[PDB]
Amino acid sequence: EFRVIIPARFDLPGKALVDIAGKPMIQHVYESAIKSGAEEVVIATDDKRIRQVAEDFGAVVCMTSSDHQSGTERIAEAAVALGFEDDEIIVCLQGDEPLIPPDAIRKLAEDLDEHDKVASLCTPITEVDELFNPHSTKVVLNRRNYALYFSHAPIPWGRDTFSDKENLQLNGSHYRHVGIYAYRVGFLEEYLSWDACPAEKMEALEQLRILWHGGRIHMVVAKSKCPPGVDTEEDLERVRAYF
Amino acid sequence: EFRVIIPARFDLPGKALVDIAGKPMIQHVYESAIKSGAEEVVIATDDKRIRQVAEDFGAVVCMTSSDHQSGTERIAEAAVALGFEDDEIIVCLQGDEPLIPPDAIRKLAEDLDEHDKVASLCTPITEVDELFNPHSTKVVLNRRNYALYFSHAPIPWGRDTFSDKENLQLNGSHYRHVGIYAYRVGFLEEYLSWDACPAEKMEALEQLRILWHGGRIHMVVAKSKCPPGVDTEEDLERVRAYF
Ligand code: NI
Ligand code: NI
Repeated sequence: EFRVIIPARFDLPGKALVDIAGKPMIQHVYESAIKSGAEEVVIATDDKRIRQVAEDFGAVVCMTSSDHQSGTERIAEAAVALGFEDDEIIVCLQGDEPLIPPDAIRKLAEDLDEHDKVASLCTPITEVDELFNPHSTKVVLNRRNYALYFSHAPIPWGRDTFSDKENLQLNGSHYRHVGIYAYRVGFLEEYLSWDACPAEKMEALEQLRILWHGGRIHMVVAKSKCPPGVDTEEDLERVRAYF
Repeated sequence: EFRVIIPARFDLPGKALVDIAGKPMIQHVYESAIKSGAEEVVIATDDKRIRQVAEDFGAVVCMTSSDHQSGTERIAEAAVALGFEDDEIIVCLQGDEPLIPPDAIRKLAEDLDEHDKVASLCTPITEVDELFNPHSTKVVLNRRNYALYFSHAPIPWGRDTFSDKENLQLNGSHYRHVGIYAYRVGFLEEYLSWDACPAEKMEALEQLRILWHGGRIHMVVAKSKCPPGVDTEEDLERVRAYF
């Protein structure tokens, strides 16, 4: 009823295989996908070392092309190689997100199925330090929970409050974006025809491409804690300290 | 073919009437509206001192209600009091913008007329200091120049460049929002039925309400220099120094 594809990268050098409490990161990610109730979970990678490690814990791996460098290109190649029909729901779960609640993965799939193109997940920001951290991605929502914008900048900005952080309390006000999407397979062909935009390149946020091209992304707010993922060595030590 | 309404506020105390090179600010604004080729230019205010000064330089003034406190409430009351038909194009020119090129005012009206709800104007940011100044409003555009978001935050954020401002060059990358809109009168009734949203209150940007409610705002990029307007005493001294 839905399938998970996990794009996993090697060049944090050796990222997908960094040890987290005994298991490589990609294994943690894979386990979250299984527990979600996905019909099938597949790891998509262009790296043979990642293939080896994932096959050795029993994962199905789709080897993708060194040409297809973005996560979504990988997903697309894998989705073609695996034979997914245009009506099938794919969850793209980034290999840098090892701590997404499995129920949230499923909820994301349900959201996209409930409504007749792309859904993604976010979580409340309650700590001022996280809001203002340029490493975190913020997302601003409209009334119906569609994304208006995604940024590293602290948005929405408190015109009269951000200059007084000691009195600043965050109360339903701000959301952090999680690296997971739900897409129908059909959408990936249209998506891949679109070129990049300046904002996506500045922010290094590929999802801005969808907004640039007049597309919409529906957001689901995770009920449960969704710890931030792992892109830096600081992130890795934080996540290792959860166990 | 289009009409300008200028909402003008008194409580910068005494804002609309601050002296700029011999004439109150509101007079400068009014003159830009006349030069635009507007069929009619009307000042909307709930303040009798503003009425007096504007009538004494020959302006038509619509006295609005002390209850109707937002600029758009003023515009709406004035638009009703003046008898504007639902198909008529209103340009809302804020009383804090004395240096908008008259050709840009007209271009904004044309934009809205060319396309079958709300248009607004922006101008390129070429100075890093302006981008990063929380007083300035930034706007992010989609491919067809619709606004995705408006903020005081520096957006789009340069993930890998904002930590190296000495090498940062702004090249078609960033836009500053100007306090001017074009609306058909018809839209104002729908607009006024909408309630505020958290983001509009944090940012103090009323235009976020339109985005919140799933509305769109088409942006025109001014060809000519559009100096920032006047909301603070710093702004006033800068603008006085242009003359
Ligand atoms: Ni507070
Ligand atoms: Ni540079």
